[PDB]
Amino acid sequence: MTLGYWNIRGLAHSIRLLLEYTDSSYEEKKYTMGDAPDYDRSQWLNEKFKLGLDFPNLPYLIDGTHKITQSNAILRYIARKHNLCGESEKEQIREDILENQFMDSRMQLAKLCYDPDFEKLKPEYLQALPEMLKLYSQFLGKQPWFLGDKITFVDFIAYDVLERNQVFEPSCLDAFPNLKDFISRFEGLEKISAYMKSSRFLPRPVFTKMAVWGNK
Amino acid sequence: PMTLGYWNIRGLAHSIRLLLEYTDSSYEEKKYTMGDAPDYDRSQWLNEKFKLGLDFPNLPYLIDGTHKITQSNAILRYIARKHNLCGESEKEQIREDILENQFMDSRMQLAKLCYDPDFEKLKPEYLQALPEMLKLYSQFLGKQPWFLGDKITFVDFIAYDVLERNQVFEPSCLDAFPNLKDFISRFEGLEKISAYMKSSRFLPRPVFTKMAVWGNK
Ligand SMILES: CC/C(=C/SC[C@H](NC(=O)CC[C@H](N)C(=O)O)C(=O)NCC(=O)O)C(=O)c1ccc(OCC(=O)NCCCCNC(=O)COc2ccc(C(=O)/C(=C/SC[C@H](NC(=O)CC[C@H](N)C(=O)O)C(=O)NCC(=O)O)CC)c(Cl)c2Cl)c(Cl)c1Cl
Repeated sequence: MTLGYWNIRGLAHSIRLLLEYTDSSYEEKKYTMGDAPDYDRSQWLNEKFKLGLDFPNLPYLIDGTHKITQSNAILRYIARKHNLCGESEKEQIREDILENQFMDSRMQLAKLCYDPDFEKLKPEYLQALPEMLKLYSQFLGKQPWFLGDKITFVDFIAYDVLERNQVFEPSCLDAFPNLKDFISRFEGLEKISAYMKSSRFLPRPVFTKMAVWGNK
Repeated sequence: PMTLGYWNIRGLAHSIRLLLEYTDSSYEEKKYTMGDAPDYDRSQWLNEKFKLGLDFPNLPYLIDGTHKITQSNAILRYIARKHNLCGESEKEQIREDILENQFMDSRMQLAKLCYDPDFEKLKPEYLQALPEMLKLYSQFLGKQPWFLGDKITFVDFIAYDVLERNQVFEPSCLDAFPNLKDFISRFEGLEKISAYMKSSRFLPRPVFTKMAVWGNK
């Protein structure tokens, strides 16, 4: 099993954490991006079209005969294999909603951090952020996990998005104990804890070299 | 009984509307009208956004009895699971997932272009990049009638919208790809689709919101 991605956190964080939790056997291919102004992508470009991928992209997962692209598709593949999915209709709906909701959240932060105008844009982001966090908080309520009593793939997505907001602005979650408690819970999982004490753990840089925030 | 909420445009509800039609679903639409520039008034929505019991209030939304769903893809999946319009084998599920997200990327690229003040300048570039993404969809589809194989599924609804709106942007974009052109025809030719397309309820334009540079009307 091989995981391909840039040498940064980005869209692979959740996948890495999931492979770890699932005691999956895998190897990473980690491409290096260059700096400004050329942002050299040589190693990736020389192999992008040589992997058998239907829609070449980063991240990618090669598992035996299956070749997958699209972060969410990759997460879902792993998830289905390890019974880490919503089961009831209601759980599936929630799963679907959150998967997409969290992608919107991811992207709002990414759009900010890659905008030349970052500093003029930040306070807006930060003023808006509590509103979204609040919805997440209220959704989660007193459940340990997003779907209920059981951990599922979306919690991996949730962790990444929420935690990185905490890294962006360390106080952002202060108004939401259940979200702080969620992060702790995630981090406290045996496997997660042990990963986190390994050299493979890759929490930063959050974004690519092209970012204005998180490029380092 | 079921209620579909969205702005009074094509946008992200096109695929949903077409799926509800195909499935002979009983539904009503709640159509919100955005105001024109420069204010782009959102009050019609905003006045009820937080009164619908939605966990994460947004457009589009689907109210189905006691299920309250937001997120376009979630809505599609919900409908699809009800009507056997999903991938079944593991391999089918993988492909469904990939395409769902791939077409979202495609959708977003076109929207980014279409809402950029630099549209004019940026268009040729989009047009130059387009056959490469379109080729990948053509390759993927191959000789299959539908994206997952011999059975129509939700992703074909997404595919239709994305591909067809590219054809609206640039009518010749699909020329090099017989299979894609045939896919379009086939989708359009589905009984319930064909009929809907002839109705006064069909809403193919405007493509985007009032704030768009292109497709605003
Ligand atoms: C780490 C940084 C990262 C780079 S990773 C490296 C890169 N890979 C890569 O990009 C892979 C991405 C892929 N998708 C994946 O794997 O996941 C790489 O190097 N690759 C190698 C090569 O060689 O290529 C990074 O920066 C990054 C980059 C890209 C992306 O994602 C790309 C993308 O396009 N993703 C799809 C969109 C996902 C997220 N969606 C959104 O954020 C919001 O979506 C939309 C918003 C508006 C909009 C419209 O204009 C329509 C308006 S509708 C009315 C509106 N409702 C909504 O907005 C609802 C949206 C919701 N999601 C839904 O679907 O329902 C409204 O009025 N609402 C009401 C209200 O009150 O709010 C127009 C009609 C549209 Cl169309 C959309 Cl889609 C990512 Cl993620 C990252 Cl991180």
